[PDB]
Amino acid sequence: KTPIVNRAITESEVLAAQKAWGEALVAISTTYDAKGKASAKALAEKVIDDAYGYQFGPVLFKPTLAISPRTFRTTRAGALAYFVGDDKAFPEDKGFALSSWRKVEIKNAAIFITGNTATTMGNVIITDKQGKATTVDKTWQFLKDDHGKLRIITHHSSLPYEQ
Amino acid sequence: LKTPIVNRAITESEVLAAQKAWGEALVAISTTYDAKGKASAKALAEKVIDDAYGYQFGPVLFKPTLAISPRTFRTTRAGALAYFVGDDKAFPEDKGFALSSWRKVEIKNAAIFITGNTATTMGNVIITDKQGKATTVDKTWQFLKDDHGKLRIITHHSSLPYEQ
Amino acid sequence: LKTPIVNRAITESEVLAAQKAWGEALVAISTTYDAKGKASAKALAEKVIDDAYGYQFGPVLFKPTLAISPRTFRTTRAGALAYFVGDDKAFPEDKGFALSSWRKVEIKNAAIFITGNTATTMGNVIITDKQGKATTVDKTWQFLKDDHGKLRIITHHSSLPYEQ
Amino acid sequence: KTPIVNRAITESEVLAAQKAWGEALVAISTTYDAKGKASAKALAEKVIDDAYGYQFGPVLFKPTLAISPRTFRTTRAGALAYFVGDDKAFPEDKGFALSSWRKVEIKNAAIFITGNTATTMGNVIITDKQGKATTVDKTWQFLKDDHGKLRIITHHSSLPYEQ
Repeated sequence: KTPIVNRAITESEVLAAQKAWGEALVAISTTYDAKGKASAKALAEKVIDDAYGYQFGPVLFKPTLAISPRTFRTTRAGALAYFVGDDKAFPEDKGFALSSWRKVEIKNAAIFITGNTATTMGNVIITDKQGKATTVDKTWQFLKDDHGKLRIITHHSSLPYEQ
Repeated sequence: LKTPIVNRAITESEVLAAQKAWGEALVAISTTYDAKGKASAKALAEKVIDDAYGYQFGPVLFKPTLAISPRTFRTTRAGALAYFVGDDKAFPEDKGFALSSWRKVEIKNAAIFITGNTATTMGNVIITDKQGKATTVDKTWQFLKDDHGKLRIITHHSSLPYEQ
Repeated sequence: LKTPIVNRAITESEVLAAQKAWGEALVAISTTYDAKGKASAKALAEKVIDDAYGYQFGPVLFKPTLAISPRTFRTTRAGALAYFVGDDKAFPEDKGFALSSWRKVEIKNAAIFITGNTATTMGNVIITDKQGKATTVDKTWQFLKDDHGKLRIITHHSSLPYEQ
Repeated sequence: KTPIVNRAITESEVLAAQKAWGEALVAISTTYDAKGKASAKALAEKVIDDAYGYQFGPVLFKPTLAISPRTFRTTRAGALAYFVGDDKAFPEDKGFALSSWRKVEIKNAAIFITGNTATTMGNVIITDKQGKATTVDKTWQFLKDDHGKLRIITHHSSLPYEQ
């Protein structure tokens, strides 16, 4: 067979990358419940380095609940603080992944594969141990890096507008 | 003499001009309404959405600030037009966002990412009306440089900044 | 139902179809000459170069097998047309490469590289004429997927394989 | 100022990358003349790893003088053998950089910047210590890697056709 490099992104990789984020989120919440804040922040570090692209510079991360002075988490620390708190630089961050998440559903409205990047926009539904679901409007942009792994370079999350 | 060169990549200069042009279009739609009525404003918005968005390519990932849950995502040109100027019983909740007598637009980017052929910005946009009332949104834009060298919006996530 | 999806990336399937279509065009130009004359063949090549090359975007990086040093690089549609069908005193050395009664085309890729929106192939192409004489070239192609989803040749380096 | 990642390629980087290849070629030829085959093959290794993209898989390298059975050097070894010989797997390769090169001129006919890759086509003129110039028709494709460095992923070189 002919040797082929493939920097492009398929629809399959996009949907895997998206699922992988949910696995990562639940793993943090799960770890927090069983092993406490220490192991879970350790976990979330390997997650953010794996799933995000703070390697390349700023990530365009606007988290659902971030507040005016630190709305955009362009730093690896900004993301980790959103996910697990415990960073006096983000006083208002209690740790979004610490809410005992157990299930994540991705509901895409549209996907745009623009060469070696891909963008999804849709809903994400995260449900906890007691069944309380939360719903965000979400835009993800993945970049396929030199090693063939998708990396989050844009992450805009917002609470659905209501009346 | 100069080497002939085709350049499909986007430059920072191109991105910033594109954000600027959007704001200029927004105020043009609002200003045409106040000065010429719904018809002339709706007509301008059609040319605007056709010029600055990429619906030609397929869906645009447009999630507007104040769209409601059955029609959160405006993947259709008619969804984008309806959000801006209302007047479409297919989108009954749409009063016409661009009709609020807007007069100034301010782009404060927090980060820019040029993926080569595309470019994403994320930051704040601050629009202010005839009487000086300012609205701030958190916005993510994605611009594609088309075969003709024009940047088009293929992604547009707007949201009210979270509070309390 | 299916998620609406815009796909600007090139797939291996798309690349191979594109190489195949070029060979099919080549034999169509040669076969139209033998069966209809220069005029009909030149007319076909115009549609061919317009369909399969990307001169619309600017220069195409076309270096043909047997072009000579003042006009080595055919960056112009007229250069590409002249190389294929001659008949252009602007390119006096051009007898019309596609007029040699070609009948079969074989693509043997050595490597394929999909850069996302574009794709490059490098390998051999073996074209054979009405009487069974085969010519082998070392070819590099670059295909761009245009806003309409059609792969276009923006790079085309052909060369005689080196000997002794 | 606003933080910005820039995977794109500029015209300036293309022309720098091209010059850098020539520097690399002359460095090998120069080293060979003063320090022999050992230091120069060592040099050419760091060059091919630096300038080429055999990291990502096959490079589309068709060298000027490669012969029918091994026309395409899709392997790091294939390139090194073209440049400095000394590899029983490429018997016919005497080492193209071993010819005491001193000057390299790049004469571009066209450049195509297709996002985060760029393609040049033109002439290259390489002249040796005695002034004997050699002229190739050359196509280069550069990929800007996760670290911002251009890498050769396509390299088609051919002797100009004559009568």
